[PDB]
Amino acid sequence: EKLYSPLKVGAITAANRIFMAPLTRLRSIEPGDIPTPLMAEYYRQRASAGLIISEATQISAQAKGYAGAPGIHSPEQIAAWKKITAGVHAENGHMAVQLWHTGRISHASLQPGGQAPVAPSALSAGTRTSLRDENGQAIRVETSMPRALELEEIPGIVNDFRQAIANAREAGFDLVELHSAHGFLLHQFLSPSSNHRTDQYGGSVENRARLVLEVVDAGIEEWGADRIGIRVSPIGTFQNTDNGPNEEADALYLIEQLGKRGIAYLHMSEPDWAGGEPYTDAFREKVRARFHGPIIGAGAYTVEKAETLIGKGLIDAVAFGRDWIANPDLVARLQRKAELNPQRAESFYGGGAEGYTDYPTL
Ligand SMILES: Cc1cc2nc3c(=O)[nH]c(=O)nc-3n(C[C@H](O)[C@H](O)[C@H](O)COP(=O)(O)O)c2cc1C
Repeated sequence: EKLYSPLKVGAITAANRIFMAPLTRLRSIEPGDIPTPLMAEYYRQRASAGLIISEATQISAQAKGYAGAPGIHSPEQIAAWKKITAGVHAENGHMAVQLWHTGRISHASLQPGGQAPVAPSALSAGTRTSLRDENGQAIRVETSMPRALELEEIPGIVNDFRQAIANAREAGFDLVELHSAHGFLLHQFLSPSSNHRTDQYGGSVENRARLVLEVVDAGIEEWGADRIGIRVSPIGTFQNTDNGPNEEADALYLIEQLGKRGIAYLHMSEPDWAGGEPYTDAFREKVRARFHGPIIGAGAYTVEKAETLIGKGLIDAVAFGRDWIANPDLVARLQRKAELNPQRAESFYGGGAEGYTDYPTL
């Protein structure tokens, strides 16, 4: 029954330990990347989660890499998100917004002026992103060759994250999750494989972690450390982007830096679901010694794996992804040991209510 006990996460208190991982569903209105009342119903159905982490959300127009993914930089996006957050809070839910810059995982057709996406270095992501075809449905297309960010542009990236954090507060979100994982811009700077810069944002691990820590510091000054969460995937390979040959020592450095700032939480995307060997207990203990706030584990999790790790004090909560897609009352189903609805993966991305808001409760 430890999974169902409250947990203080920053400035709020989650009602339980069963969190909803960020889940890109690509159902926003285009043009504008505007959240919809359908998305509002989708998140309202899952308000029983201790903490809802929204789908990844653009901090700016340049940050767009997925067609149909929402933003939170324009006034109409802010107004739409405010309706979504108010609905979750009315059902005693709590919600954070995941802010991302896709970086090199993007397509030129989605960028301002149709130009090349930006990245720490001009290196192809070697993977695909999702566009929308003539019918409006999601299609996979290889990512465009990115442009190396000039040193002069980096303060603009930090200001885009800061403004999005201020926008998140105006839209009524409880917390912010910086998306520093899964091969996107913040992770691209962290990884030695994707960061070949020779200025103070490349090379050493403190240089590779400089940008993300400047964003954390800007978020602390903008709103407060108890409002800033961060998601990392520092061990393994995600979307053809590995963490370099010194991944364990580089992960512990970044985590220690985040731990000193006393941020809201650390959300770790583990290599299990991505096809990799899981964390050892020795590594989790090294993480716990360097990060004191709540730790959220995600990726190929089960209730038994969550209860064991929480019992050992290695993590404080678990974030489920696909199980929340198909089960709007996942907390009640897990508590009552009930079976879960089958997942309809063909309707994960794009489309409308089908495979989105039409999953039944118990
Ligand atoms: C449809 C789908 C969309 C996802 N979108 C995001 C996202 O926007 N941001 C992110 O950090 N992870 C994203 N992920 C990864 C999940 O958040 C999480 O790492 C993973 O799904 C958890 O493993 P689980 O599904 O077995 O519980 C997504 C996963 C799926 C299946």
